[PDB]
Amino acid sequence: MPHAFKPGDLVFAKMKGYPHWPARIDDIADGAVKPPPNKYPIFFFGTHETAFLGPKDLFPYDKSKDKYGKPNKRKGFNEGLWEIQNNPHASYS
Repeated sequence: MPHAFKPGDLVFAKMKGYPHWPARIDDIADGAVKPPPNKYPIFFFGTHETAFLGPKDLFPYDKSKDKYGKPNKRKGFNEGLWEIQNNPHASYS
C-alpha cells in the first residue's frame, strides 16, 4: 500500500495550462526557502524549474508513464523524459 510522498519520489506533476510533466519530489536544503503547508517542492525535469504542488497534482511515475511518458512539443519536455528515465536522482543545479 502507498505511503505519503517523500523526497526522491518520481511523478508526473500537473500545472494548469501544461501537460502532465516528468518531475521529482525534492528535498529542501538547510537554510533554503520551505514550501507552504500541505505543499511539496516539485523539481521539473528538462526545464529544471521548481513549483510547489499538493498531492492532487502528483501522479506516481510507475503507474502513469504509459499514459503520460510520450514526447511533447513543449520546451524542455523531451529532455525531461530522458532525465526521469536515465538519471532521475542526479544534481541538475
